[PDB]
Amino acid sequence: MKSVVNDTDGIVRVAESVIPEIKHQDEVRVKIASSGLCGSDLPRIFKNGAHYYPITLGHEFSGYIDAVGSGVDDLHPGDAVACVPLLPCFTCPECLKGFYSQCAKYDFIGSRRDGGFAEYIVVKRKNVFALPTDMPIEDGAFIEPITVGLHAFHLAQGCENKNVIIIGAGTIGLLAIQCAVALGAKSVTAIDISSEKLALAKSFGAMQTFNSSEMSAPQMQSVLRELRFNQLILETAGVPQTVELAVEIAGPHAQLALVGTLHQDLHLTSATFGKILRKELTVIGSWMNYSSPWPGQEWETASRLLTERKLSLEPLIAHRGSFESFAQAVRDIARNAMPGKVLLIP
Amino acid sequence: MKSVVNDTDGIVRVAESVIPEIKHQDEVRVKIASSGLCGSDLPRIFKNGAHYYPITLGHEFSGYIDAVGSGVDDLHPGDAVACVPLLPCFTCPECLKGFYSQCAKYDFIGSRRDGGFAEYIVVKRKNVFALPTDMPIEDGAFIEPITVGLHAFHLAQGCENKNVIIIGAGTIGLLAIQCAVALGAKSVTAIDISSEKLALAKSFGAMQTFNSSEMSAPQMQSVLRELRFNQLILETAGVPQTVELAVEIAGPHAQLALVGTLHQDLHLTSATFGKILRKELTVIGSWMNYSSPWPGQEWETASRLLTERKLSLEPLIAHRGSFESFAQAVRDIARNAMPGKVLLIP
Ligand SMILES: [Zn+2]
Ligand SMILES: [Zn+2]
Ligand SMILES: [Zn+2]
Ligand SMILES: [Zn+2]
Ligand SMILES: [Zn+2]
Repeated sequence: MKSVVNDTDGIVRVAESVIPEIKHQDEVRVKIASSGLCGSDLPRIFKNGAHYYPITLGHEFSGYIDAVGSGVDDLHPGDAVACVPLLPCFTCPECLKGFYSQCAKYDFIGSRRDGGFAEYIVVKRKNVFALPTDMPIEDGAFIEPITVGLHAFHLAQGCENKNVIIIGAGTIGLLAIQCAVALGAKSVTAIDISSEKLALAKSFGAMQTFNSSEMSAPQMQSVLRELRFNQLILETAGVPQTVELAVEIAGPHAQLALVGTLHQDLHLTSATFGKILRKELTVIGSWMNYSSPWPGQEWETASRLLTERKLSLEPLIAHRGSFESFAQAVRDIARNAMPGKVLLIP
Repeated sequence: MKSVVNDTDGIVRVAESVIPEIKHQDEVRVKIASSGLCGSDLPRIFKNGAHYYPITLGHEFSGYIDAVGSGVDDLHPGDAVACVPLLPCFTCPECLKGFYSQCAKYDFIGSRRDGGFAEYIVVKRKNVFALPTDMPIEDGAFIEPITVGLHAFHLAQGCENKNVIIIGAGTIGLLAIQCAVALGAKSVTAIDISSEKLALAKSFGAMQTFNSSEMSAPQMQSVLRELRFNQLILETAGVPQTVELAVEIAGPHAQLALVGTLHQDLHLTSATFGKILRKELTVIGSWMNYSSPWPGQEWETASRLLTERKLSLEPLIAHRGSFESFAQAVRDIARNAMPGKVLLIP
């Protein structure tokens, strides 16, 4: 079987190895139909970090069950499934309350482990989610990134009838916009520094857009005045300025979902911190994309949205193709400012 | 009649005046029986603080109705009342939704207008709260500071069955410990730099205490391992070190209630910020102490807790006395802060 696997930075192109076999009673073998390249998995791509180089990443994929272990009785060869990349222990106190993302002894396909840039992969039954037969199988690669946004909505007890504001017009943010619209948000606002990404956001249903390199927070809040109640704000950009921005624009009692991780420190003036208290904001930390019963309602919702064709994925796709046309992957538009998702389609 | 008048630069003085008359149909005149000094006034005395000078502070008092205006139906001379010092406009969109503390055109007794360090005061009907006639009237001066902690509990949807952690053992925090014990927290933990204040906290029912000048956040989080679920953390100290501390010790999905205002900027590492997300904390900004119906459930609860005598106020009282043992007692703060509450009794 062919594959796409890397090591200490700078190398790739395509490899060739033996098909994995089921080695445990609760494993399945998946024949991969679609597997996508994410920004999380990125800067191990050459930004290093020990880890064992060895082996490669890839946690956003779908395909069909090829074989199941002697202990698997709820899945058969040919069943459509998507990857559920996290593997919690399922038995610790955090796991028993459905806090899978707070499990101390986690595991992760395409990170801790390895994931799916190959024709086949063997994983635990718990790491696959059965898909509707009516779901286009290649859109299964988007379920995991869709659930990132849905899990924030879930933590905020839903986006329905709320004035949703998405900060950051990356793939996750763009999917959140489409989901918010599909899920009955009163309104959807997108904020980003790129006018092209905002144009994309508007085509996805964001009724208005703010360019944060052109508008100040006061100007934004002024325009938001009609929509200042029942806000649900998603910070997806993961930069200090946009966390600060979210607090400054926020209406009375807004919910503020933090989905983006920071890599720089956050400096809040006394004034800005004071606004958290004065507006009585609720700031909600969001981590990964799971809830109980495992893997969570987010996965059902994403699945449902994708089968009933509520989402537009083509504009989020920078590339489709088989191994040869994906061994491609890496070229040199540099390592990022990514157009969009890059798909492997065996 | 006498009063306590604050001028600029720490100047405190006792003055003579004429008894105030009712000048509007919706006003009442209160015969003041007990009136206390708040920590937020301390900046308005020794560090500029107040929005005008000279000023009579004092938003923490109780008394008896002396007279009512022609438009007051539901109060009569002789009724015990506590001061409700905020006056929202009651007509703006925020106010209509119960967001009184987000009213933009607020009045405030002992801040925007002169307060109750005085023998009599005239205020709007809306600025008094009828007290049970079998509440000790002097304890009325504690209702407003009790409602601060109760408002934070309210924003977190209750402290019942939760492991609450009070950070900061000042008067606000000490009352919050007692309320949590009275309201049925699963456990109460207190955190402060003073071993004596923590001993005081323990005597109020905090069944364990952490001295943050001796224990690090990891040491505390380790002791808290058994109580790590369903935490409700109140930050009352209003310094950046304790906001950072609250995030570092917090268990999975803890609620963090921000009560203390910062007067320093807040600089948080990416790592501390990451923990908000990774732990999926919920951070709740708390402002003032009101809710609907005006002035809110908090006031009704503070009042019940006092009439039921569930709270212990004497170890909170640093000073009683008339207008100039009071004046000089305030003067003796100057340098630092309060050992405990200072009260004026006629
Ligand atoms: Zn990811
Ligand atoms: Zn676990
Ligand atoms: Zn800084
Ligand atoms: Zn106060
Ligand atoms: Zn108002």
